[PDB]
Amino acid sequence: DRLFSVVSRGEGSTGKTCLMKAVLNLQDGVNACIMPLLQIDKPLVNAQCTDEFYQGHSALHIAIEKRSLQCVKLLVENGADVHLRACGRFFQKHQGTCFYFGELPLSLAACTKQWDVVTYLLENPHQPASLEATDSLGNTVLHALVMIADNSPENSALVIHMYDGLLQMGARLCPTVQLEEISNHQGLTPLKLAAKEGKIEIFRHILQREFSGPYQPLSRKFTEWCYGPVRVSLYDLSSVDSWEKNSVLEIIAFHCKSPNRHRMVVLEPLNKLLQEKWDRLVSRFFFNFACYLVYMFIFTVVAYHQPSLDQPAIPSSKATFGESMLLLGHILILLGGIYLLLGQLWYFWRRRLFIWISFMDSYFEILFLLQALLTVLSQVLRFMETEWYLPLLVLSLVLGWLNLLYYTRGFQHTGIYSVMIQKVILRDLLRFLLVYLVFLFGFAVALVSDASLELFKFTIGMGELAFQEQLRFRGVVLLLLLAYVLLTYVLLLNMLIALMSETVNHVADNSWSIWKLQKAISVLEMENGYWWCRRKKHREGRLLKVGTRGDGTPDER
Amino acid sequence: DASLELFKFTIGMGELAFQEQLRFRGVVLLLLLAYVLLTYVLLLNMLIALMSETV
Repeated sequence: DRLFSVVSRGEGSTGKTCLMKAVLNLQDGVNACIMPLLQIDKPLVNAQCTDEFYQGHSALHIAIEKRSLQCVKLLVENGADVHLRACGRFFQKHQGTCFYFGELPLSLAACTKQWDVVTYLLENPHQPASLEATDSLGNTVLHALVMIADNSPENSALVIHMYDGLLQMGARLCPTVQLEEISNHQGLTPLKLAAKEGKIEIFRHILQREFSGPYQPLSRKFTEWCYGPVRVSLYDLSSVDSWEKNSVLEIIAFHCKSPNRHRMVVLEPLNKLLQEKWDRLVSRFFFNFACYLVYMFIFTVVAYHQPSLDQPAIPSSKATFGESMLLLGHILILLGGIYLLLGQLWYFWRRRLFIWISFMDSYFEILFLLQALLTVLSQVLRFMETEWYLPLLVLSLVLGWLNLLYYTRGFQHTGIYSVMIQKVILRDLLRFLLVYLVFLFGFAVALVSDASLELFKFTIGMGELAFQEQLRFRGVVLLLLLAYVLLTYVLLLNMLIALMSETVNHVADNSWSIWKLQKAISVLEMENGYWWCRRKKHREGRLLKVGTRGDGTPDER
Repeated sequence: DASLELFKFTIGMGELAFQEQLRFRGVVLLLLLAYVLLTYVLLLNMLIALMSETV
C-alpha cells in the first residue's frame, strides 16, 4: 500500500493514519508531512486509535513516548487536546499490561520525568493542561504517579522528584486548587489511595511534605519551636481524623491486596500517634481482660461444680448459697455470651469478611465462630433435655481457655512473643498437623490392619503394648514399620527445626512490625467495636520533642 | 491421690489410661492431647526461641 510505505519512507482497524504511522516511526525525530494532514483534516491530531488495544490513543502520546521535542512542538500547532482519555486494552483492565501509563498526555508526560513537555504542555496557547483531569476510574494524575511506584528506590526517586516538581509547578502555574483532595471513583484521596495500595514512600512523602516558598497550606511536617539539639515536629494529622471517608488502617486492614502491609506501621505518625493513643486510653483494656478472666472463672465454676446426676437443669442441690452462685453464674455466663455474640454478629454485618473461598484469612474467627456455634448448640441442646450438652460445654470451655491467649497483645516482652507464637500459628503448625494427621491416619490404619482409641493412646510416644499375637510374625513388618516411625520421627523433628529455619529467620523485625500493627489495629478497633462516643478528633497539632542533635544550619523561614 | 497422682502422671511418663467407660474419652482427649501437643511444641518453641532471645 502507498499509505504505510509512504509513512515508512517519506489503517482503519487501528485508526492508523499516515500521520499516525508517521509518528509510529520517529526517523531522526522529524515529521514534515503535518501540513497536508492540516490540509485534509484538530480531529486528526487528537484522533483515536480504533483498535481495542489503543482505544482513544493519539500521536501526541507517542510524541511524549519518543522523548523528543520536534514532535511535541509540531503536533501542537494544529490544536492538540490535553484532556483526552486513551482507555483501551493496552491499558488499565488486566495485570501484565502497560496498566495506567496515564491515558492522558499530561499524566504520561509526567510519568517518565519529561519536564520539557510537562512544562511545554503547560505553556501551549491551544489548551492548557487540566491538572485536575481524571479518567473513568477516577484516577487523576496523582493516582497515575502513585500507581506507577514500585519497590525500587530509583523509581521512587524519579517519581518523588518529578512528583515534588509537579507540586512546584502546581504551586506556580495553577495554584489554589487542592489536587490532593481529589479522589478516585472509589472515593479515596491519593493519601487514602497511596496508603490503600501500600506505597509507604509516597504516603510518607505526603507526611514528610514541606514546601519551601509561599505559602503555608502546602507543608505537612511543621516545626514551631526551633532549637539546636532539639527538634519540635508538628503535624496536621489528617489520617485518623478522617471520620468521613475512612480510617487509614481500615484501608490497610483490608485492601486486601497488600505487598508490604506489615512494615508500614513503624513509620512515624502511625507509630507514635497510635502509641500516644495507646497510653492515653487503649491500655485500659485490662478491665475487659480481667473481666473475661473472671468470665472464664464463672464458666469454670459452673461446669466444674456440675452436680453428678442424670437430670439436666436441676434445682438447687443443695439449698445453699453456692448453688445460687451456680445458677447465678449460669444466667450470668450466657448473659455475657449474648454480649460477645452480638459483638461478633455486628462484626459480621459491619465488617463483611472472610467468605470466599479457599485460604482462610484470620484463624481467630474460625475458632470464635466454631465456639459460638457449638455453645449455642450447647444452649439449645440444653433446652432439648439431653446429656450431650456437657462435652460441648467442655469444648467451649477449653476453646475459651485458648481464647484467653488472644488478649496477650502488648507490653514490650509478652506481646511480641505473642507475635512470635501468633506468627507460628500463621505459618508452621498447619502443615505439621496436616502431615502429622496423615501419618497418624496411616499409623492407626496400620495397627488395626477399644482398638482404635487404644491405638490413639498407644502413641504420644508412650507405648508399651507389645503384641502377644504369636500368629502374625512381628519381626520384619514392625522392623521396617518402626523404621518408618524413625522416618516420621526425624522427619517431623526435621520439620520442626527446618520449620524454625523457615519462619524464625524472617520474623526478627516483622515481630517489631506486625506487633505494633496488631495493637494498632486494636487501637482503631476498640474505637470501633465499642460503639458509642467521642474519640479525640482534633487536628490542631501533635507535640513531639525530638531530641536529635542538630548542630548545622536550620535557617527556617 | 487424684491430685498428686495427676502430678505424677506427667513429667511425660503417663501410662494411666482411664478405665472409666462412662465419660467418653475420645474427642475430649483428642483435642486435649492435641492441646498437650500445643503446649509441647509451644514450650519447646519457648525454649528454643528463648535461646534466640537470650543467647
